[PDB]
Amino acid sequence: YNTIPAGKDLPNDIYVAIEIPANASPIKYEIDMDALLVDRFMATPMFYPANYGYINNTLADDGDALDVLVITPYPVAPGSVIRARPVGVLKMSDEAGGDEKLLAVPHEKLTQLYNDIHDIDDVPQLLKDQIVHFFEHYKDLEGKWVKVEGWENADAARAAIVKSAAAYKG
Amino acid sequence: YNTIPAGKDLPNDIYVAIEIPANASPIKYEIDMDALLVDRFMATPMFYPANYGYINNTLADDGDALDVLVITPYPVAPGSVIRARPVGVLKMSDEAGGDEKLLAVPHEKLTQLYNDIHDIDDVPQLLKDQIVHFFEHYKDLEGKWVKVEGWENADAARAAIVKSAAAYKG
Amino acid sequence: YNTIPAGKDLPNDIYVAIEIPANASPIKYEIDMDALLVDRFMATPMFYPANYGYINNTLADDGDALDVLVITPYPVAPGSVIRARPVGVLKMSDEAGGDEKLLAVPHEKLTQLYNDIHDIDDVPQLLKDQIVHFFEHYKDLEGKWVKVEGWENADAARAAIVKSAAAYKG
Amino acid sequence: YNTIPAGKDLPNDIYVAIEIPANASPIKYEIDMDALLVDRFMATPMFYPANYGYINNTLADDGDALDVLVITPYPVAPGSVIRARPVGVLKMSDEAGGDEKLLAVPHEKLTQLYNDIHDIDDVPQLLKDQIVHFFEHYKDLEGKWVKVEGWENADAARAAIVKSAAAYKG
Amino acid sequence: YNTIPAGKDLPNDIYVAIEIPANASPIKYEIDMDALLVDRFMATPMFYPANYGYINNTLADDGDALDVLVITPYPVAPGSVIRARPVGVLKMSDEAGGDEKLLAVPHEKLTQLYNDIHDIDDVPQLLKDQIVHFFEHYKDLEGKWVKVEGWENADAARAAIVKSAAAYKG
Amino acid sequence: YNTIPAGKDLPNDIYVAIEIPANASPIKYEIDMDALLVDRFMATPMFYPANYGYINNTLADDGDALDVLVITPYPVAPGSVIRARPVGVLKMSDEAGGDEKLLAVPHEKLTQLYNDIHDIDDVPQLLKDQIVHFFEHYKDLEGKWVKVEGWENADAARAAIVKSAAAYKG
Ligand code: NA
Ligand code: NA
Ligand code: NA
Ligand code: NA
Ligand code: NA
Ligand code: NA
Ligand code: NA
Ligand code: NA
Ligand code: NA
Ligand code: NA
Ligand code: NA
Ligand code: NA
Repeated sequence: YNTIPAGKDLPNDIYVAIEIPANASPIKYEIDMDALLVDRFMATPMFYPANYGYINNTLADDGDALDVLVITPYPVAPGSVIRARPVGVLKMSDEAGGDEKLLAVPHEKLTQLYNDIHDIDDVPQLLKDQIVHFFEHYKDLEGKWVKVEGWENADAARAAIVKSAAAYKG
Repeated sequence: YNTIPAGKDLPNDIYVAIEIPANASPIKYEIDMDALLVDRFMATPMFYPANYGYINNTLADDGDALDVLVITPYPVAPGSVIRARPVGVLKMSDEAGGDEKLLAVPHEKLTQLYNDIHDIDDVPQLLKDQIVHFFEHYKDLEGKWVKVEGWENADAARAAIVKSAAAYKG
Repeated sequence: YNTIPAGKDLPNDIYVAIEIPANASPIKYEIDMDALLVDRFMATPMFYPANYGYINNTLADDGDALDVLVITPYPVAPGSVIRARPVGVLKMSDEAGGDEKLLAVPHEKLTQLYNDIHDIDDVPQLLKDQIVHFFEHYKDLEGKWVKVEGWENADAARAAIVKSAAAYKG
Repeated sequence: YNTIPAGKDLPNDIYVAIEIPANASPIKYEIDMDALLVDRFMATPMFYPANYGYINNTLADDGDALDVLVITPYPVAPGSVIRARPVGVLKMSDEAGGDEKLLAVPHEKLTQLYNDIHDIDDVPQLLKDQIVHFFEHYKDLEGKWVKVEGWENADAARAAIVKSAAAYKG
Repeated sequence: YNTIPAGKDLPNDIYVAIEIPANASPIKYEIDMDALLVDRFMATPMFYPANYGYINNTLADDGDALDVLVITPYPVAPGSVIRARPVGVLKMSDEAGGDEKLLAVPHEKLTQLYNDIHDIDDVPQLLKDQIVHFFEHYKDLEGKWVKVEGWENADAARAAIVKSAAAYKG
Repeated sequence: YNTIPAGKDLPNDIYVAIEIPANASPIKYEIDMDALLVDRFMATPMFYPANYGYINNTLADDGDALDVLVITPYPVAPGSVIRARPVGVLKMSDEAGGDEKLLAVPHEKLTQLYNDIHDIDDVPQLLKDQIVHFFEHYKDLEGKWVKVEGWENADAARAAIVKSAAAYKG
């Protein structure tokens, strides 16, 4: 997992290592040890609206790799890697400070399904609202809290990827 | 579905017709027509912490049959019937007025797993907290709202079953 | 199953009794006997791109009830009923003569997901192409064959529902 | 469920109403009330090697309808009906006396997969051994016990169907 | 898999690499090659009552790493790692000599669900009885046999972890 | 994944690294990076009739490792390895030239289920016909095409493994 590239051509052509599939049981996996760890069994009765993972060889303003949600037509396996392109970013804050969750779709080479989704406005509204709801509430029953600020666009997402890839010094 | 009895011996020995399994996809089934209808695809990214259905031949102070959640070791099929016994009731309110969701376990004849669960205090705390969280939030993305008041005990649940069975005049 | 209405307000507000879920194992259920029968285990290694069923109290120009595919965000259970609205119809022929498979989305009351899908052009192209492919090929390994003609619009679908409801004399 | 025929042409062409799918979670459904009931959550950590149900309008020497296991390439839904043909019968005894579990395959009209399975010798040995093991052990953790005697052939199965259909007086 | 630590703080704070999820299909995975191998398709129609794996960098009195079952609210993926704490150990014998299967729960950091389970008496009786039944019978249809002796407590489990970690010389 | 052996004893005793399980969702995984990548979401509404992967340290006349389908009683996880033995090979062509898909069963040590399957004639006809159908059609909705030639026997499969293992120079 340490050796997966951030992307073929940052910031628009990235690899996301998926930790948690969309619509899965409430097991919060995290890739550590070179291993898929169980970080927690999520306490709230919720599921991730899209697959959740990160871009390797990035360092977010919060100390871990940059987080990314990837929309797919079928949930992918934990630990699998998906070639993707960013379409937006959700800004938030928690008990540990600021955070952002990018939103991405699979690269055109993987599927024609998202050929008309190029920026955050193109993503179905209900899915965005569900991602917001999830991040507002998923920690409600964990000493952990979350405040969600709002969406920014694909340029802002690409900016996050550039910043975080530059910050990585490993 | 019209012809399923409320129970072998109300209020402590009931039948619950299950509409929605625990931990299922967000399809909100309702038994109508003598049919399992799709009432809605739930908008919020949540799941029912326990199986959800109702007692036939009851009329809740809200116009439909009395609602009951049934804890089981494995989610049951929509449309199946489970012989159960009440252990508590969760009181709430919504856009249509007052409401209550009973909590029950399968009858002893079905499983020895719940032999030590006789009242609401005996139910695992996290499961209660998850049921509360679910009812507080499940309608967040639907013109529909919900305020949750709190738990009452097995006697209060049995009282709800008596009241609702008396109210049924069909 | 005999007693489910064709719809609240034909032709635009219908009920579809689902026989086969989208993306399911290759069991071709049919509602008979008032029962969910197994008609066949499908020989070809394919799945239905959308839920498949029929409108009760209709008689298609082919002798059985009018067939309808219903797009949903999650596959529904066999034997469940979904309130739906037509968006198009796929015309074809087989070893028994002409046939048509309507395409529908859930009624607005069930979900906001399809508020912008009002006619066949609004349906994602790949999904249409997959439905075509499925009907072209699903009988390839069964003495049964199928020739697919092409899509017609929501008005043509509504016309099929009117014709078939009129033809029903039961 | 009361109104499903025993078969198109007994004893070789039967209908089996399935209660429990092959390879399913340990929920022991039974068709009652015209309803799919949960009879028990099975205590032993086992699964049915083949779908399990019964032939309607039969009365086994044990007081309930004749029991039948149906081999299929994919587990079927509880409550569905499968047109089948008998290939053997497993004789046993329990806390309530003698019992027999027929073994059947889907009718040729449903699948070509079993065209070479006409009697008990033709059934894969491991599957037979697993069905034996299951019936020997499934009640180990329930005041209920079971002794398994052995297989008899398709003629003996057909004989069981004739006897049980004659015994039904409802 | 070779490089996963035995634990943060043996013997009470361990890592278990899971090979087989609870309630899964009968595929007996084993971690080898640095790979998840299929060791066998289990012949008996049974499932593991809890997730099954081992502690890395241990050597059991039987030649392979120390075996551990981990109770979780949802089955975890094969190949994932769970931080756990021992609560008991099941002693047995087979065709190759003595053996022991530890029982553990996830560490408090992963879930509050097991805060009241500190020793073997606190584990639900039926689950213990099912684990016993499984180990008594899972090899019934494999030239392989098993005799189960009985449970010992959390101190005995911790003793097994100490012994086995000391024995590892790799 | 780079370090998994081709086999214990080529050509009859091989290891297949599985990329795509039988009967799975249409995610076309490929093992790359030492990683399970998503190569594509398959456009056609089809599934693999048997698990699909490759033999490591082989080079097919087409530039990648030799492809193998492995029949199992339960689909295995992507990324798992199965010890297998060849029973036949399906010859074909595509947009990139000639290709072959071996067919194999698990080694006897893993299961007794295939003890009577030693060559291609012994494999169930419908399964062969489904594998043919799948390879004829799976690329129908992808600028990619496929022409299927026909089956050859277990000796021809073993010949393919010898040729491809010799060709590997890594
Ligand atoms: Na972050
Ligand atoms: Na919190
Ligand atoms: Na209510
Ligand atoms: Na609302
Ligand atoms: Na038709
Ligand atoms: Na045909
Ligand atoms: Na019987
Ligand atoms: Na017993
Ligand atoms: Na051991
Ligand atoms: Na044995
Ligand atoms: Na190839
Ligand atoms: Na093509």
